Amino acid sequence: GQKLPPFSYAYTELEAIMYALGVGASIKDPKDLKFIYEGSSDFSCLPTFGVIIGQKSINFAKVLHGEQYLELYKPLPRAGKLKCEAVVADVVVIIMDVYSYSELICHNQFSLFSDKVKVAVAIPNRPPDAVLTDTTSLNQAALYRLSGDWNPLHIDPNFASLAGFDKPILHGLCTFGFSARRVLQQFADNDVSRFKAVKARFAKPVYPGQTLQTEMWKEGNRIHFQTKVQETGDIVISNAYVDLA
Amino acid sequence: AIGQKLPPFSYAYTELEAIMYALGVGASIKDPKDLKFIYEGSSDFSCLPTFGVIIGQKSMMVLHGEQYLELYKPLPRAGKLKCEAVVADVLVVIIMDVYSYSEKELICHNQFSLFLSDKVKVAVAIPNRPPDAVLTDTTSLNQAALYRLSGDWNPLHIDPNFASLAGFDKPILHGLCTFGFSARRVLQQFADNDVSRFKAVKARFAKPVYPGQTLQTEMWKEGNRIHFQTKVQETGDIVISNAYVDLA
Repeated sequence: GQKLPPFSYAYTELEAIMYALGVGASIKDPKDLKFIYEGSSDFSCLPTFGVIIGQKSINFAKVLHGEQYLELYKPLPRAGKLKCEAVVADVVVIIMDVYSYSELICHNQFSLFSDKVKVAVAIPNRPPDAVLTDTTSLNQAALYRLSGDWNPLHIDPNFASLAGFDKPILHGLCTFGFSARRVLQQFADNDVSRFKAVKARFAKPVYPGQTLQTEMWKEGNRIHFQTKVQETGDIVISNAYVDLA
Repeated sequence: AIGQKLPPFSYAYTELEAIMYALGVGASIKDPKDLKFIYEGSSDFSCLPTFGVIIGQKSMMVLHGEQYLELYKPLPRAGKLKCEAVVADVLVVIIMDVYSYSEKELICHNQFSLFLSDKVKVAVAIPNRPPDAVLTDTTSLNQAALYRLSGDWNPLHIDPNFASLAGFDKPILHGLCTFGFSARRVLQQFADNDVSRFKAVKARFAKPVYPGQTLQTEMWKEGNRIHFQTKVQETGDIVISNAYVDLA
């Protein structure tokens, strides 16, 4: 349970918009102007941007991102500075909680590959209430990486092959951003404030250019979701959900 | 204030800002050769020549009528630069030269022709014969939304309101972005993506481009000068004229 070195994170609307673009937002949909244009009176930072805030963090190359959990105690500001504190919470597989403060704002629990775990959840046994599709760009990874995760695994061909992939793969957290972004607009009216928390488990890989399929089930204030790749039908994100208000 | 120098400023950047520019200007990993401008890990990693337009642009950040950039030395994959602006002359048109140094050494020179001399970098007419080559580029519906992250936040390129109220059907793409595209193509078509051979470019802006439209860069090789013109395959309108780029 060693309490890791504290780091800080600061960002402006820029880093925010950059995340939004790299995660799917498009001005093709007027409602998305809210996440892409700082001038919008409605301008908000996407909830999952918090994953990037606490993301500043053995053989790292031998590590696999298994699950992710984010909870927003308060809507993320359109810009700002934050103090973060990473604390290993449990343990092969290591679960590490990381809290980010401003004046507590958000909590991240990275399950890098117990009772201190934020468990994933099985999806309802019935056809989905709604399923939206998203077309990934051939450069999705090239753009999303600009938000912090520079792992060559997502852009370097040879690096990906030695790693075992036909071609570089899209960041797990990017697909995550996509689906989370869709749940936000489908069951919460793009109301950033109603986005309380999300939990997701990563499964099969996604390749830049493929098409995401986010399946959603509304069960009260919890929107269960699963993500696939309409093309292979593989499940890339499972037993996930997002709690709303 | 015909010959008045303006307050000196400085621009610093890393591979990030560079890659961000490249993406917003067209580079795509769909083409392996572009990995050179998108991946900092590439052993070949280079910063696109026209990125210099962003280095000396930080001054402005009226009509932007023409643009001229000369690279005295290949732009570094990152770095800090000191810039000095100066109203080269006034014609109403106002010509503003801005030089960027990296310590006492001069790196690039920008000449922004703002609309509203013997000291101006003249545009040049294209050869009177069919183009030697013409490559097309498909603009994204968010091209402007991404390119603006490189500094020019003018609402004209993204807010539907400001757009119209200025005389535009809908937001328009930055002139310098179309510029980046064509310049990028010339670089890969007649200089083998060899950033070092890209000496200077001159271009005149014409009709608007809307995010999503398809660019058509027409090129004529005349020795070491590649003349070019840019259109919008859809309307056939000329968006960049009498332009060129000198190669070494």
